[PDB]
Amino acid sequence: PVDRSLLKLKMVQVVFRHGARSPLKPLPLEEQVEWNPQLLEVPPQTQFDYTVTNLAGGPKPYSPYDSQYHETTLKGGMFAGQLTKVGMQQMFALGERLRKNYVEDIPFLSPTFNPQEVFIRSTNIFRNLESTRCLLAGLFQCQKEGPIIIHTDEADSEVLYPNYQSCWSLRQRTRGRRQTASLQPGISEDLKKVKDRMGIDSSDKVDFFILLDNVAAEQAHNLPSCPMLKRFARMIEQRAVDTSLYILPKEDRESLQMAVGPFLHILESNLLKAMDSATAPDKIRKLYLYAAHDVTFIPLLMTLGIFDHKWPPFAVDLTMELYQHLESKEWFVQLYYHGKEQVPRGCPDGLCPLDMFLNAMSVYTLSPEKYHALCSQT
Repeated sequence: PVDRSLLKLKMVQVVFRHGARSPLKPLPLEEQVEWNPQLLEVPPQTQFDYTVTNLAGGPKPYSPYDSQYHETTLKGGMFAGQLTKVGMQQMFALGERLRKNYVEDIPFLSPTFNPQEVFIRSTNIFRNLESTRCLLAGLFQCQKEGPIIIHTDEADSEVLYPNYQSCWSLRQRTRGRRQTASLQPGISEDLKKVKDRMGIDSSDKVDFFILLDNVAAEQAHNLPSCPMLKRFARMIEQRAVDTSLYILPKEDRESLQMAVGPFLHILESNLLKAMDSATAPDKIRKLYLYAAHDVTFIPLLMTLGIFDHKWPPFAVDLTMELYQHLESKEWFVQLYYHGKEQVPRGCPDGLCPLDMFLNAMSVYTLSPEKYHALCSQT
Protein backbone atom coordinates (compact mmCIF):
# COMPACT_ATOMS: atom_id res chain seq x y z
CA PRO A 1 0.00 0.00 0.00
CA VAL A 2 1.28 3.45 -1.01
CA ASP A 3 0.85 6.63 1.07
CA ARG A 4 -0.30 9.35 -1.31
CA SER A 5 1.14 12.19 0.78
CA LEU A 6 4.66 11.31 -0.44
CA LEU A 7 3.48 11.40 -4.08
CA LYS A 8 4.53 14.50 -5.97
CA LEU A 9 2.69 15.51 -9.15
CA LYS A 10 5.10 15.86 -12.09
CA MET A 11 3.12 15.99 -15.31
CA VAL A 12 -0.49 16.15 -16.55
CA GLN A 13 -1.81 15.27 -19.99
CA VAL A 14 -5.40 16.05 -20.89
CA VAL A 15 -7.07 14.77 -24.02
CA PHE A 16 -10.55 16.20 -24.56
CA ARG A 17 -13.44 16.30 -27.02
CA HIS A 18 -14.97 19.65 -28.00
CA GLY A 19 -18.25 20.73 -26.38
CA ALA A 20 -21.85 20.69 -27.65
CA ARG A 21 -22.26 21.72 -31.29
CA SER A 22 -24.65 21.77 -34.21
CA PRO A 23 -24.85 18.44 -36.11
CA LEU A 24 -22.58 17.63 -39.06
CA LYS A 25 -25.64 16.66 -41.11
CA PRO A 26 -29.36 17.09 -40.32
CA LEU A 27 -31.83 14.22 -40.52
CA PRO A 28 -33.74 13.70 -43.83
CA LEU A 29 -37.21 14.58 -42.49
CA GLU A 30 -39.64 17.26 -43.60
CA GLU A 31 -39.78 18.42 -39.99
CA GLN A 32 -36.37 19.51 -38.67
CA VAL A 33 -35.45 21.41 -35.53
CA GLU A 34 -34.10 24.93 -35.98
CA TRP A 35 -30.47 25.76 -35.38
CA ASN A 36 -30.57 29.46 -34.63
CA PRO A 37 -27.44 31.67 -34.93
CA GLN A 38 -28.34 33.03 -31.47
CA LEU A 39 -26.73 29.81 -30.21
CA LEU A 40 -23.37 31.25 -31.33
CA GLU A 41 -23.32 34.16 -28.84
CA VAL A 42 -20.00 34.00 -26.97
CA PRO A 43 -20.25 33.91 -23.16
CA PRO A 44 -18.19 36.92 -21.92
CA GLN A 45 -16.30 34.78 -19.39
CA THR A 46 -14.82 32.64 -22.18
CA GLN A 47 -13.27 35.57 -24.03
CA PHE A 48 -9.57 34.77 -24.32
CA ASP A 49 -7.31 35.82 -27.21
CA TYR A 50 -5.17 33.20 -28.93
CA THR A 51 -3.37 32.55 -32.20
CA VAL A 52 -3.05 29.33 -34.16
CA THR A 53 0.11 28.08 -35.89
CA ASN A 54 1.26 24.86 -37.51
CA LEU A 55 3.48 22.46 -35.57
CA ALA A 56 6.63 24.26 -36.73
CA GLY A 57 5.30 26.89 -36.66
CA GLY A 58 4.50 28.62 -38.85
CA PRO A 59 1.22 29.67 -40.53
CA LYS A 60 -2.12 28.06 -39.65
CA PRO A 61 -2.69 25.30 -42.22
CA TYR A 62 -5.73 25.37 -44.48
CA SER A 63 -8.66 23.44 -42.99
CA PRO A 64 -10.56 21.27 -45.49
CA TYR A 65 -12.90 20.34 -42.63
CA ASP A 66 -14.01 23.93 -41.98
CA SER A 67 -14.73 24.37 -45.71
CA GLN A 68 -16.79 21.18 -45.78
CA TYR A 69 -18.94 22.27 -42.82
CA HIS A 70 -19.72 25.67 -44.38
CA GLU A 71 -21.22 23.86 -47.37
CA THR A 72 -24.08 22.81 -45.10
CA THR A 73 -26.57 25.37 -43.81
CA LEU A 74 -29.00 24.01 -41.21
CA LYS A 75 -32.62 25.08 -40.87
CA GLY A 76 -32.52 28.26 -38.79
CA GLY A 77 -29.33 29.54 -40.40
CA MET A 78 -26.45 27.91 -38.49
CA PHE A 79 -23.68 26.10 -40.36
CA ALA A 80 -23.09 22.42 -39.61
CA GLY A 81 -20.54 21.37 -37.00
CA GLN A 82 -20.23 24.64 -35.09
CA LEU A 83 -19.54 24.92 -31.34
CA THR A 84 -22.41 26.65 -29.49
CA LYS A 85 -22.63 28.67 -26.27
CA VAL A 86 -23.77 25.46 -24.60
CA GLY A 87 -20.54 23.79 -25.73
CA MET A 88 -18.47 26.85 -24.81
CA GLN A 89 -19.90 26.70 -21.29
CA GLN A 90 -19.15 22.94 -20.96
CA MET A 91 -15.54 23.52 -21.99
CA PHE A 92 -15.27 26.43 -19.52
CA ALA A 93 -16.49 24.19 -16.67
CA LEU A 94 -13.93 21.54 -17.62
CA GLY A 95 -11.33 24.32 -17.43
CA GLU A 96 -12.53 25.31 -13.95
CA ARG A 97 -12.34 21.68 -12.81
CA LEU A 98 -8.71 21.54 -13.92
CA ARG A 99 -8.02 24.77 -12.03
CA LYS A 100 -9.48 23.20 -8.92
CA ASN A 101 -7.25 20.12 -9.23
CA TYR A 102 -4.01 21.63 -10.55
CA VAL A 103 -4.08 25.28 -9.38
CA GLU A 104 -6.04 25.42 -6.15
CA ASP A 105 -5.76 21.98 -4.48
CA ILE A 106 -2.04 21.85 -5.16
CA PRO A 107 0.13 24.61 -6.59
CA PHE A 108 1.13 22.59 -9.68
CA LEU A 109 0.28 25.23 -12.29
CA SER A 110 0.53 29.01 -12.11
CA PRO A 111 -2.80 30.85 -11.62
CA THR A 112 -2.20 32.68 -14.89
CA PHE A 113 -1.41 31.15 -18.26
CA ASN A 114 2.33 30.67 -18.65
CA PRO A 115 3.44 29.63 -22.17
CA GLN A 116 6.42 27.72 -20.75
CA GLU A 117 4.30 25.48 -18.49
CA VAL A 118 1.74 24.45 -21.10
CA PHE A 119 1.83 22.82 -24.51
CA ILE A 120 -1.39 23.05 -26.51
CA ARG A 121 -2.32 21.00 -29.54
CA SER A 122 -5.61 20.71 -31.46
CA THR A 123 -6.85 19.35 -34.76
CA ASN A 124 -7.43 22.16 -37.22
CA ILE A 125 -11.18 22.59 -37.05
CA PHE A 126 -12.93 25.61 -35.60
CA ARG A 127 -14.98 23.81 -32.90
CA ASN A 128 -11.79 22.27 -31.43
CA LEU A 129 -9.85 25.54 -31.44
CA GLU A 130 -12.78 27.35 -29.80
CA SER A 131 -13.24 24.58 -27.23
CA THR A 132 -9.55 24.92 -26.43
CA ARG A 133 -10.06 28.66 -25.90
CA CYS A 134 -12.95 28.01 -23.51
CA LEU A 135 -11.04 25.37 -21.54
CA LEU A 136 -8.09 27.74 -21.08
CA ALA A 137 -10.43 30.60 -20.13
CA GLY A 138 -11.77 28.44 -17.31
CA LEU A 139 -8.44 27.01 -16.24
CA PHE A 140 -6.67 30.39 -16.14
CA GLN A 141 -9.67 32.67 -15.60
CA CYS A 142 -8.69 34.57 -18.77
CA GLN A 143 -5.35 35.65 -17.31
CA LYS A 144 -2.09 35.18 -19.22
CA GLU A 145 1.58 36.09 -18.82
CA GLY A 146 2.15 35.62 -22.55
CA PRO A 147 0.41 34.85 -25.88
CA ILE A 148 -1.61 31.66 -26.16
CA ILE A 149 -0.36 29.58 -29.10
CA ILE A 150 -2.36 26.57 -30.31
CA HIS A 151 -0.49 24.12 -32.54
CA THR A 152 -2.35 22.25 -35.31
CA ASP A 153 -1.18 20.02 -38.12
CA GLU A 154 -1.89 19.68 -41.83
CA ALA A 155 -4.91 17.42 -42.34
CA ASP A 156 -2.88 14.87 -44.33
CA SER A 157 -0.35 14.28 -41.52
CA GLU A 158 -2.78 14.60 -38.58
CA VAL A 159 -2.48 11.90 -35.89
CA LEU A 160 -5.10 13.20 -33.42
CA TYR A 161 -7.72 11.09 -35.18
CA PRO A 162 -7.42 7.83 -37.11
CA ASN A 163 -6.32 9.12 -40.50
CA TYR A 164 -7.82 7.03 -43.28
CA GLN A 165 -6.94 9.22 -46.23
CA SER A 166 -3.25 9.29 -45.34
CA CYS A 167 -2.76 5.72 -44.13
CA TRP A 168 -3.16 3.26 -46.98
CA SER A 169 -2.71 0.15 -44.87
CA LEU A 170 -5.43 1.21 -42.39
CA ARG A 171 -7.86 2.02 -45.19
CA GLN A 172 -7.22 -1.42 -46.75
CA ARG A 173 -7.68 -3.44 -43.56
CA THR A 174 -11.00 -1.78 -42.71
CA ARG A 175 -12.56 -1.23 -46.13
CA GLY A 176 -14.58 -4.45 -46.25
CA ARG A 177 -16.02 -4.11 -42.77
CA ARG A 178 -16.73 -0.43 -43.40
CA GLN A 179 -18.73 -1.37 -46.50
CA THR A 180 -20.90 -3.88 -44.67
CA ALA A 181 -21.06 -2.42 -41.16
CA SER A 182 -24.69 -1.23 -41.32
CA LEU A 183 -25.69 -4.53 -42.97
CA GLN A 184 -24.51 -6.60 -39.99
CA PRO A 185 -26.90 -8.77 -37.93
CA GLY A 186 -28.93 -6.85 -35.37
CA ILE A 187 -27.51 -3.51 -36.46
CA SER A 188 -29.46 -3.68 -39.73
CA GLU A 189 -32.75 -4.74 -38.12
CA ASP A 190 -32.54 -2.00 -35.51
CA LEU A 191 -31.69 0.55 -38.19
CA LYS A 192 -34.64 -0.54 -40.33
CA LYS A 193 -36.89 -0.30 -37.27
CA VAL A 194 -35.80 3.19 -36.22
CA LYS A 195 -36.10 4.45 -39.81
CA ASP A 196 -39.59 2.95 -40.18
CA ARG A 197 -40.88 4.46 -36.94
CA MET A 198 -39.37 7.87 -37.73
CA GLY A 199 -40.96 7.81 -41.19
CA ILE A 200 -37.56 8.24 -42.88
CA ASP A 201 -37.58 7.21 -46.54
CA SER A 202 -36.18 3.73 -47.18
CA SER A 203 -34.00 5.22 -49.94
CA ASP A 204 -32.33 7.89 -47.79
CA LYS A 205 -28.80 7.00 -46.75
CA VAL A 206 -28.81 7.14 -42.98
CA ASP A 207 -26.75 5.15 -40.49
CA PHE A 208 -26.50 5.15 -36.70
CA PHE A 209 -23.69 7.73 -36.76
CA ILE A 210 -26.01 10.32 -38.34
CA LEU A 211 -28.89 9.46 -35.98
CA LEU A 212 -26.64 9.67 -32.94
CA ASP A 213 -25.09 12.92 -34.13
CA ASN A 214 -28.53 14.55 -34.26
CA VAL A 215 -30.05 13.12 -31.10
CA ALA A 216 -26.96 14.03 -29.02
CA ALA A 217 -26.81 17.58 -30.48
CA GLU A 218 -30.56 18.16 -30.13
CA GLN A 219 -30.68 16.70 -26.60
CA ALA A 220 -27.75 18.84 -25.41
CA HIS A 221 -29.59 21.99 -26.53
CA ASN A 222 -33.05 20.82 -25.37
CA LEU A 223 -34.48 21.19 -28.86
CA PRO A 224 -37.96 19.76 -29.63
CA SER A 225 -36.80 16.40 -31.01
CA CYS A 226 -38.95 13.93 -32.91
CA PRO A 227 -40.63 11.74 -30.24
CA MET A 228 -39.39 8.58 -31.99
CA LEU A 229 -35.81 9.86 -31.98
CA LYS A 230 -36.05 10.23 -28.19
CA ARG A 231 -37.65 6.81 -27.72
CA PHE A 232 -34.68 5.17 -29.47
CA ALA A 233 -31.85 7.46 -28.21
CA ARG A 234 -30.19 4.71 -26.08
CA MET A 235 -30.42 2.01 -28.75
CA ILE A 236 -29.15 4.49 -31.34
CA GLU A 237 -26.12 5.21 -29.15
CA GLN A 238 -25.52 1.50 -28.56
CA ARG A 239 -25.73 0.72 -32.28
CA ALA A 240 -23.48 3.60 -33.30
CA VAL A 241 -20.93 2.05 -30.93
CA ASP A 242 -21.53 -1.44 -32.38
CA THR A 243 -21.02 -0.09 -35.90
CA SER A 244 -17.73 1.54 -34.89
CA LEU A 245 -16.47 -1.58 -33.13
CA TYR A 246 -17.42 -3.87 -36.01
CA ILE A 247 -15.23 -1.73 -38.25
CA LEU A 248 -12.36 -1.42 -35.76
CA PRO A 249 -12.71 -4.28 -33.19
CA LYS A 250 -10.61 -4.86 -30.06
CA GLU A 251 -9.16 -8.07 -31.53
CA ASP A 252 -7.58 -6.41 -34.56
CA ARG A 253 -4.32 -5.22 -33.10
CA GLU A 254 -2.69 -3.82 -36.22
CA SER A 255 -5.67 -1.67 -37.15
CA LEU A 256 -5.72 -0.30 -33.61
CA GLN A 257 -1.99 0.44 -33.91
CA MET A 258 -2.44 2.41 -37.11
CA ALA A 259 -5.60 4.10 -35.85
CA VAL A 260 -4.34 5.35 -32.45
CA GLY A 261 -0.71 4.14 -32.13
CA PRO A 262 1.00 7.38 -33.20
CA PHE A 263 -1.09 9.39 -30.74
CA LEU A 264 -0.22 6.92 -27.96
CA HIS A 265 3.42 7.28 -28.96
CA ILE A 266 3.09 11.02 -28.32
CA LEU A 267 1.54 10.45 -24.87
CA GLU A 268 4.19 7.87 -24.02
CA SER A 269 6.97 10.21 -25.16
CA ASN A 270 5.69 12.85 -22.76
CA LEU A 271 5.88 10.40 -19.85
CA LEU A 272 9.38 9.36 -20.89
CA LYS A 273 10.65 12.95 -20.79
CA ALA A 274 10.39 12.51 -17.00
CA MET A 275 13.01 9.73 -17.09
CA ASP A 276 15.61 12.20 -18.29
CA SER A 277 16.07 14.60 -15.40
CA ALA A 278 18.81 16.91 -16.66
CA THR A 279 18.06 16.78 -20.39
CA ALA A 280 16.06 19.64 -21.91
CA PRO A 281 14.12 20.92 -18.88
CA ASP A 282 13.38 23.71 -21.35
CA LYS A 283 11.45 21.37 -23.65
CA ILE A 284 9.46 19.69 -20.86
CA ARG A 285 6.10 21.15 -19.85
CA LYS A 286 3.87 20.68 -16.82
CA LEU A 287 0.63 20.36 -18.80
CA TYR A 288 -0.11 18.94 -22.25
CA LEU A 289 -3.49 19.63 -23.82
CA TYR A 290 -4.81 17.77 -26.85
CA ALA A 291 -8.12 18.57 -28.51
CA ALA A 292 -9.07 15.29 -30.16
CA HIS A 293 -12.18 13.58 -31.50
CA ASP A 294 -14.82 11.06 -30.43
CA VAL A 295 -13.44 8.80 -33.21
CA THR A 296 -10.08 9.14 -31.42
CA PHE A 297 -11.49 8.36 -27.97
CA ILE A 298 -13.15 5.06 -28.86
CA PRO A 299 -10.00 3.20 -30.01
CA LEU A 300 -7.88 5.13 -27.49
CA LEU A 301 -10.09 3.95 -24.61
CA MET A 302 -10.11 0.40 -25.98
CA THR A 303 -6.30 0.20 -26.16
CA LEU A 304 -6.12 1.29 -22.51
CA GLY A 305 -8.75 -1.34 -21.62
CA ILE A 306 -11.07 1.29 -20.15
CA PHE A 307 -13.82 1.47 -22.85
CA ASP A 308 -17.37 1.64 -21.37
CA HIS A 309 -19.29 1.02 -24.62
CA LYS A 310 -20.78 4.52 -24.58
CA TRP A 311 -20.24 7.19 -27.22
CA PRO A 312 -17.64 9.64 -25.84
CA PRO A 313 -19.80 12.60 -24.82
CA PHE A 314 -19.36 16.32 -25.56
CA ALA A 315 -16.55 17.89 -23.54
CA VAL A 316 -15.35 14.54 -22.25
CA ASP A 317 -11.76 14.35 -21.07
CA LEU A 318 -9.16 11.70 -20.49
CA THR A 319 -6.63 12.85 -17.87
CA MET A 320 -3.23 11.28 -17.19
CA GLU A 321 -1.32 12.25 -14.03
CA LEU A 322 2.32 11.29 -13.49
CA TYR A 323 3.69 11.14 -9.92
CA GLN A 324 7.03 10.34 -8.31
CA HIS A 325 7.12 8.96 -4.78
CA LEU A 326 9.37 11.26 -2.75
CA GLU A 327 10.90 8.53 -0.58
CA SER A 328 10.99 5.56 -2.98
CA LYS A 329 11.62 7.48 -6.21
CA GLU A 330 9.16 5.11 -7.91
CA TRP A 331 6.94 6.53 -10.65
CA PHE A 332 3.16 6.15 -10.83
CA VAL A 333 0.46 6.99 -13.39
CA GLN A 334 -3.18 7.76 -12.59
CA LEU A 335 -5.84 7.79 -15.31
CA TYR A 336 -9.24 9.53 -15.15
CA TYR A 337 -12.05 9.50 -17.69
CA HIS A 338 -14.91 11.98 -17.51
CA GLY A 339 -13.81 12.80 -13.97
CA LYS A 340 -13.87 9.10 -12.99
CA GLU A 341 -10.80 7.22 -11.71
CA GLN A 342 -9.95 4.31 -14.03
CA VAL A 343 -7.98 1.08 -13.82
CA PRO A 344 -6.29 0.39 -17.17
CA ARG A 345 -5.51 -3.06 -18.60
CA GLY A 346 -2.37 -4.62 -17.10
CA CYS A 347 -2.52 -2.32 -14.07
CA PRO A 348 -3.11 -3.86 -10.62
CA ASP A 349 -4.54 -0.67 -9.16
CA GLY A 350 -5.84 2.79 -9.96
CA LEU A 351 -2.39 4.03 -9.03
CA CYS A 352 -0.31 2.22 -11.62
CA PRO A 353 3.46 1.83 -11.49
CA LEU A 354 4.89 3.62 -14.52
CA ASP A 355 6.71 0.54 -15.82
CA MET A 356 3.55 -1.61 -15.89
CA PHE A 357 1.57 1.20 -17.55
CA LEU A 358 4.20 1.67 -20.26
CA ASN A 359 4.27 -2.07 -20.92
CA ALA A 360 0.50 -2.07 -21.44
CA MET A 361 0.57 0.90 -23.85
CA SER A 362 3.49 -0.57 -25.82
CA VAL A 363 1.15 -3.20 -27.24
CA TYR A 364 -0.55 -0.47 -29.28
CA THR A 365 2.13 2.23 -29.63
CA LEU A 366 3.42 3.05 -33.11
CA SER A 367 6.65 4.97 -33.72
CA PRO A 368 6.59 7.58 -36.53
CA GLU A 369 8.99 5.60 -38.74
CA LYS A 370 6.90 2.41 -38.54
CA TYR A 371 3.69 4.37 -39.06
CA HIS A 372 5.19 6.10 -42.09
CA ALA A 373 6.05 2.78 -43.74
CA LEU A 374 2.43 1.61 -43.52
CA CYS A 375 0.84 4.83 -44.77
CA SER A 376 2.11 3.86 -48.24
CA GLN A 377 1.53 0.85 -50.50
CA THR A 378 4.86 1.25 -52.27
